[PDB]
Amino acid sequence: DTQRPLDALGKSINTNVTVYLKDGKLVKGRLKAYDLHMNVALENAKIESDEEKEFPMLVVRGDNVLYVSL
Amino acid sequence: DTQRPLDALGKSINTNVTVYLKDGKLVKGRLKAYDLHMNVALENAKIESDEEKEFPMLVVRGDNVLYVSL
Amino acid sequence: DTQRPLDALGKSINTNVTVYLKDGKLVKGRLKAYDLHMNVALENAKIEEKEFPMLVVRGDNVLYVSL
Amino acid sequence: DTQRPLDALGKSINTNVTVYLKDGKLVKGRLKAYDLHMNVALENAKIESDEEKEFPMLVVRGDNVLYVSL
Amino acid sequence: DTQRPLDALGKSINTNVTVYLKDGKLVKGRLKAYDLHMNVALENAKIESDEEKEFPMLVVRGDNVLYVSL
Amino acid sequence: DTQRPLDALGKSINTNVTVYLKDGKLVKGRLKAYDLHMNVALENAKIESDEEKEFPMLVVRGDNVLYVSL
Amino acid sequence: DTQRPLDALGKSINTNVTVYLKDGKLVKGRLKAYDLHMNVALENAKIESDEEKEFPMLVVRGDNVLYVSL
Ligand SMILES: [Ca+2]
Ligand SMILES: [Ca+2]
Ligand SMILES: [Ca+2]
Ligand SMILES: [Ca+2]
Ligand SMILES: [Ca+2]
Repeated sequence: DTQRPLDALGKSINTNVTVYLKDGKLVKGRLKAYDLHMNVALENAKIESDEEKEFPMLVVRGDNVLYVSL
Repeated sequence: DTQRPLDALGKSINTNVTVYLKDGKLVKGRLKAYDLHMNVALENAKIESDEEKEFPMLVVRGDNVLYVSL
Repeated sequence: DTQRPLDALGKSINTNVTVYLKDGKLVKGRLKAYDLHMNVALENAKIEEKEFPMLVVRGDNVLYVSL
Repeated sequence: DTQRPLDALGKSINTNVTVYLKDGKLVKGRLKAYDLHMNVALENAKIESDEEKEFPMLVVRGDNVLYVSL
Repeated sequence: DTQRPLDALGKSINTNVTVYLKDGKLVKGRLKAYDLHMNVALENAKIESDEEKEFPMLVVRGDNVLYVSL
Repeated sequence: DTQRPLDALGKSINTNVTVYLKDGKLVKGRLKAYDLHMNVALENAKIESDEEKEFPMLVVRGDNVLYVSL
Repeated sequence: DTQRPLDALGKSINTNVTVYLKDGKLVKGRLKAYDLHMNVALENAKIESDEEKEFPMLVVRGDNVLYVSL
């Protein structure tokens, strides 16, 4: 709907999304949940730098978000 | 309406807009949705300085927005 | 009314105003609309050419508005 | 009343005040209106960045305010 | 009451307090009023490092406050 | 539930979590409580900037939170 | 209660706590009051940086708080 841009997050549940953060971080992961604050829960998340690190479950606070690429 | 500046986003649904962000980024895309926080959903979005990177769907958190060119 | 400072924008609708932003930008343009957040819609706007038919400015960026 | 600090602005309506801003600016002008966000309307406003432009009418966003000298 | 920290401000009404600001300023003055945002009204306010800068009445926006010394 | 990202915190009650803060700090501890602001009470908590002290109870203010690793 | 993290502050009333602020300050004193914004009233407070200044009663604005150590 033209007035609910966060509904696009719902269409991406159980896919990999890229959450860009204000501080320049890129957080990629499997979107498990999101709310109207754009808080999100990401499964098996990875931070673009530094790499190698692995996050079974990551809850990202919405206010840190720049944009989400679905 | 002189009291509803965001109604101008409603008249630009499915057009190309440029969202200027507080950090200097320019995001161009087709406006699919917006809410009263100025969250916007941009289809086939593009950010300058990174040309050939393209985002099929970018959900932009309103609090990062400087202004929106319609 | 001494308690409605934003009514000054209502009296400036369809006139040229200058929006000063927190970053030092001066956005000039014709005021079409505003809200209690101080979001504004500016018609035929400039940032001192590069011109914008319609620019919707988010209120939390505003320093002050010259009417 | 001791629970209403912004009533001091009410006692200074139509007098000259100095609005100190977070960024170090000082704005002087005659106080025509204020609200509970500390938004203020200033007539014949001068900013000490230049002492020759008298803005007929300046509306200052309250969240930029450090303090107001009455 | 142990759930109303700002009631301590109430016990300092019409006495001298020091308001520490986020940016490192100290503002001293006689507390006339305060609200739940920690906006405060100060009579005969002085800033510590500007000895001669005197203010008959200063209204301080509370979101600049670090803490208040009573 | 796909609309309740913070329920992942409720499942992590009485387990060890890592709270990443906006300033780069990492706070690690046993999660006893959280709220919809992402305030969290952490028992026997450790700062990686000091991984020797074991604070009996740390209440972290959620507005500082970048993401929590669960 | 697992959804009331600030209740831990209520358990610490009239004991000595240490409030960590975002600017790196540590404020120690006896907790007399708190509220849901994490404003706190600290009696006979001390700041680690300047351990010679007494603060008989300090009201600290919650938005400056990093975490409280109980
Ligand atoms: Ca267009
Ligand atoms: Ca808004
Ligand atoms: Ca306020
Ligand atoms: Ca405002
Ligand atoms: Ca203690």
